Amino acid sequence: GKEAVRANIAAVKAVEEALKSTYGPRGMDKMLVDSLGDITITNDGATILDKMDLQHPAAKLLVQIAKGQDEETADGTKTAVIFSGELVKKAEDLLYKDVHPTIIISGYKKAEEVALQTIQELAQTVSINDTDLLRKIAMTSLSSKAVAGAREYIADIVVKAVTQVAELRGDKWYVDLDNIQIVKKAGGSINDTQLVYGIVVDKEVVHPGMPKRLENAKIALIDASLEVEKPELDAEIRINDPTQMQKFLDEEENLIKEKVDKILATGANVIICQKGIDEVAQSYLAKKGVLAVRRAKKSDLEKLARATGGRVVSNIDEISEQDLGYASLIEERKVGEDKMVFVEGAKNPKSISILIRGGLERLVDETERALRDALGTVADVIKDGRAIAGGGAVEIEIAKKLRKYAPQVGGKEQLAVEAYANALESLVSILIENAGFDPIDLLMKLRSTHENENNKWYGIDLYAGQPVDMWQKGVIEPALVKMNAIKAATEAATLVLRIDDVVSA
Amino acid sequence: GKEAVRANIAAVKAVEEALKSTYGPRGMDKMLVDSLGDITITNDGATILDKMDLQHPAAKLLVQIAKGQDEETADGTKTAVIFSGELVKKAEDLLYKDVHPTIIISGYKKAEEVALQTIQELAQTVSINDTDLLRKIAMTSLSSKAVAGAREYIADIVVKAVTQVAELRGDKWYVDLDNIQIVKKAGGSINDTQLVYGIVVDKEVVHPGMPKRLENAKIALIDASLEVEKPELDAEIRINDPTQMQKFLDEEENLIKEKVDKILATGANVIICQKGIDEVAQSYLAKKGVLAVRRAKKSDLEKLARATGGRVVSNIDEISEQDLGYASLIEERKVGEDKMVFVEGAKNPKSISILIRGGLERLVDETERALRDALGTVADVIKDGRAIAGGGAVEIEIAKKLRKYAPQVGGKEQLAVEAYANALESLVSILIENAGFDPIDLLMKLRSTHENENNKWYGIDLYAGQPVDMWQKGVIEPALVKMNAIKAATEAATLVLRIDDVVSA
Ligand SMILES: Nc1ncnc2c1ncn2[C@@H]1O[C@H](COP(=O)(O)OP(=O)(O)O)[C@@H](O)[C@H]1O
Ligand SMILES: Nc1ncnc2c1ncn2[C@@H]1O[C@H](COP(=O)(O)OP(=O)(O)O)[C@@H](O)[C@H]1O
Repeated sequence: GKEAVRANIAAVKAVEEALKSTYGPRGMDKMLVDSLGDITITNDGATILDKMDLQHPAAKLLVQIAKGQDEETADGTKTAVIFSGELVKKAEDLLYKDVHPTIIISGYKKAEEVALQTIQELAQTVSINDTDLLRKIAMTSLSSKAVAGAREYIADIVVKAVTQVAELRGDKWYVDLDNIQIVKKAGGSINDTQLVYGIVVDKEVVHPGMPKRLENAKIALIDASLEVEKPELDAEIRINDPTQMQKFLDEEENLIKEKVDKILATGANVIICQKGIDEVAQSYLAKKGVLAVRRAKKSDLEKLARATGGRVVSNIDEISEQDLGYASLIEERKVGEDKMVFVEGAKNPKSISILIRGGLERLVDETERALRDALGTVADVIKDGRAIAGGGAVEIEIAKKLRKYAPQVGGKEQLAVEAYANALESLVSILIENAGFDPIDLLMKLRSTHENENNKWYGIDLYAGQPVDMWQKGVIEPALVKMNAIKAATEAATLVLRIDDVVSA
Repeated sequence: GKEAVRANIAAVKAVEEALKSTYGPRGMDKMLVDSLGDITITNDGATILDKMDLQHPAAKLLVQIAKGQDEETADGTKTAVIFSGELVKKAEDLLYKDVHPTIIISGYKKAEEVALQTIQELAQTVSINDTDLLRKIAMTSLSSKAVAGAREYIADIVVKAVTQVAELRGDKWYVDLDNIQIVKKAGGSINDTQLVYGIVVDKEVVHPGMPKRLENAKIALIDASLEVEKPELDAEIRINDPTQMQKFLDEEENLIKEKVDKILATGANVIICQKGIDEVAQSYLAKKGVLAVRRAKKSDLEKLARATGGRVVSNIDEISEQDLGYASLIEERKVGEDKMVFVEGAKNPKSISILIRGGLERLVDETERALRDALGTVADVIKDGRAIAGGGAVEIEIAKKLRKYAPQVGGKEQLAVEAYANALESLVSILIENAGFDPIDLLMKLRSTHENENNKWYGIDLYAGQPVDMWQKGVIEPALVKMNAIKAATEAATLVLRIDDVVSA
């Protein structure tokens, strides 16, 4: 009964109160200071919840549904939760009127149904051919984050980056984000960032006496120990004369050269690994004319593996005339400050990376967040093929269309549905609020400007304060992201109500 | 006297107050947070009592009778207890009137008798031939749990799954649930779950160089250590020259190959065990063309043992030309995300398994609960052969029929019986309550609609709020489950009253 159910609700409303002021494209920012001392300020939902530990079960339950939503991009999780808590709020008012929660559930379900198809039988068909459209959908996502200086630059990139990896595995597209690497290093402004048509390794070469530019390379992904073997563990021993010394360090030096020749046995122009490479073994590779790289996060070896059609050598005594990937040109431009290795024109085409350079140690970090989400979302538009105008446009519609529905739904459930609708408009008010305008004023002024059947795409320009056509202003979103959000929010919302009591161990 | 007897009752009523709000098919849900931090919300009685530690003796005594009821399925234990506590409540009112508890006992006994046969001489004869009926009885059980999306899918499965294992050992059916394995792994929705006509092992093959598909296999259930023998415990020793090394690791490697050949001595296409298999022994089995699996819960070896007509090899030096089971086709489809081994078309027909895939790490878990109970109950319908319409239909009947009985029973005992009846209707009110309708209103409106001798199967549709024919709406239950419940509840109920005082050590 009311006992605990109030608590869960409480907790949920609580989570809402944590993002509410950051919703919308011109929302606020929350600050986060690591215990280490480092500060990071943002308005990315995932981060605001990952870095913010909540304890109450209901809450972990809400976020579990929100973050681990139904798809790629992190977008809409912020909606999923806000809208989620709003249903809870507006549902609370129903319990006050004494309507069994089981009813508010059915009410919401039926409302969800309609609310949902109302997006389908309204969404517009977007095809990856139309490149001038995604140019917008991209900004409609990244323009939302801190970094809003010359976004067209980043926006444009994001579009090319995805269309590059896309495929048509049986008239059914499949964009695998893993085919894109993202590396970042301080320096200049964000305009100094660019996309490379191949993998990019952030780690300077091992020795200066090595080829800093190979034509038609044959990469050798060697993952294993490549340094003189400490021989102390194997043996503890004494020594007399210098005659013994020589033959000791000589063959021991020849032991590493063995692994090296056994690898060059495939004849590779370049060889990179993820462990410490001996300094004596460098002079050897240097004299051989090989290009080698020290420790390097396995995280990129893989992305570089299937990007150059090679294998990540497990055991050196097993290397094959094929485990080595091919390329076209390797380089090491000292871009920014440090020097990085490039592997442009790989064997595998659909495989590129992006290089972020925000400038400051932290500004760069959040550019990566925005970019991650930006890419994800764009890929989702393609994987599906439906896209609607964002701006609260779909909210008010889902509302109105819902109000005309309620009347017939039934006795009490009606109230549930009428509610589901009101809670939903609350969504757009919050959006207005953060814009700095009277939420009620514009909401009424907008839901009014939706009488004209030819305004479906009308929303509220958060800079001029007035209803305008969102679509014809470059503001679109994956009709699926803001759709799964609704399924999500309602899932959570009705789930909290389904709960009668909590007993833990 | 009143002294302690109040306490026990108190405790019992207490247990009722813990499930009451979860009774019925549209009941509430209770939340459970493990001390580890993980949360599980449910309305399955067993779980609500297992995960909820009660201390008072009476309570452990009630649940002992309830859980360890009289049969398979966990269903009705929730009834057994609620109804149990209701008799206690309504019996308490009798003590208030000063009627020795010994009398309330006899009262209840005699009422139980009648209440019981009233189900027999009223139940309808169901035969396993009628497959279109169990299609319902299954839903009448699983539709009750959280997972209510496309249940017809699961419901249908459950029916085929049992009829598959059923037997007629001397015109007396015997369904052994153990002949059905249940494996679960996240991924997609629940619609992505299916039943396999043979055992299914959740564990990827041991080596990539092995046959991932054998025609007509001869399984070898080898339960024992299959890895190079650590020789340190056996011996501690020194070493000089490399001549000694070779003959050491060589024969030691040949030691494991021995066990392998001694097993292949039966000539098996596949061999799986429940321990760690050496990596060198893999290269051997790989070169031999055998399909082997690493550690695997003994829990499935057995289900796979008598499912393929083989023995679980205790000692490798004892394997026989028969201890190995036969099959038809083994496979390893990467269904979902990970890869699992299948053993379809085994030697033994009546032996299948079910694969659950709810999607989320927890959603999948409760689908297994619902499914377990769902299977159990269906099997019980067959083992017996009698089934009645659920929906409170039988309650009100057992009531009415009971009221006409009371008058003749006797002086005081009458009140006991009239009570036994009232307490029983309370059962259906609780059911109504959770539906969101006035318990009294409908109960009277329903027990009224039972004047018409042709409505016996009439109950209250918990979605429209009105008496309708439950039977003709696909709502049936094992006339035995809701029968043993009554025996159970009354057992417990009268047992608490039989107690005069508790003295512990
Ligand atoms: N340019 C824009 N003009 C008006 N509304 C916008 C614009 N961009 C996004 N929105 C609205 O903001 C809503 C929420 O997005 P946002 O606040 O960025 O975080 P999230 O996508 O995680 O909810 C979406 O409903 C959306 O249509
Ligand atoms: N579809 C239905 N319509 C009406 N009553 C139902 C339906 N399904 C089950 N019931 C009633 O619910 C009662 C209790 O079942 P339930 O609440 O699921 O848990 P348990 O079986 O453990 O008591 C049974 O008496 C039963 O007939």
